[PDB]
Amino acid sequence: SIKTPEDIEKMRVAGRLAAEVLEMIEPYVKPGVSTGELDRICNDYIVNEQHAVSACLGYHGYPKSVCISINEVVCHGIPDDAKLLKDGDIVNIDVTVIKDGFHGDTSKMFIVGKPTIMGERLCRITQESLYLALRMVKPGINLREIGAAIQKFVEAEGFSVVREYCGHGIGRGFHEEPQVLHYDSRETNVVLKPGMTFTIEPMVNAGKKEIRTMKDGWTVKTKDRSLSAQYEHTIVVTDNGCEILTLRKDDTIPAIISHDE
Ligand SMILES: CCCC[C@H](N)P(=O)(O)O
Ligand SMILES: [Mn+2]
Ligand SMILES: [Mn+2]
Ligand code: NA
Repeated sequence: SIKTPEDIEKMRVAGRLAAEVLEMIEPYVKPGVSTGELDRICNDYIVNEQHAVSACLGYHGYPKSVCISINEVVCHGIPDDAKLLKDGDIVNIDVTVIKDGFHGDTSKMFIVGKPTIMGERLCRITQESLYLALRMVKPGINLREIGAAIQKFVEAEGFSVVREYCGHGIGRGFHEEPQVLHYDSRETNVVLKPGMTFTIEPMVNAGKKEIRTMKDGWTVKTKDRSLSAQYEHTIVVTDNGCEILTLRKDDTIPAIISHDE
């Protein structure tokens, strides 16, 4: 759908809160901490301080407040008090908050302790694939072109793109039309228009693109157990570009990307 200025302002607030959770949890992602603990810290912050609520909790039965995925886990990892972080781990924390009826969805990678060279490389390329997509967003561009650009870049840098999970429209609903694929698909044909709000959240594997879903029905892993990274931002298409609603202080791209001269 097409969001109104009123809707957009509310999404700015929800997006900002979601981003602030990631900025807050940052210093706690250390060797020795459990993902279950990281989840409690995030949830307490969201409920007690932001006076908001996690959109993940209860969604199709999801048991926790945030998704935390480690190394070969592609996405939707479930926080667990028994799972401790250790040196070298690459960790994605995916946050989705609901405030004033609107959603804000974002995630970023964190490397624990001493980084591994390929670990740093994978995360770097993944974030750049997101940035590349974001600098492309403007009315007139087709989602298929965006997905094609992401895939071309990722593959050009020696990695693979996960096909089964994608970005999505977002607003008063967690997942709304359209689907935002991170690769070139014949199924995709959507011309962007101002007012559309959606996410871009490429999942990149160091090895092959194939994945597998665990018995819990949530945890997704790379079929070859290679590392997988992901970054996500929620945006709104503007008259001549886009505006990132979940920008953080550490992002190396501005909130508003305009294509004017
Ligand atoms: C708890 C369900 C997972 C929802 C994730 N934020 P996404 O749909 O962006 O992977
Ligand atoms: Mn997400
Ligand atoms: Mn999402
Ligand atoms: Na991973």
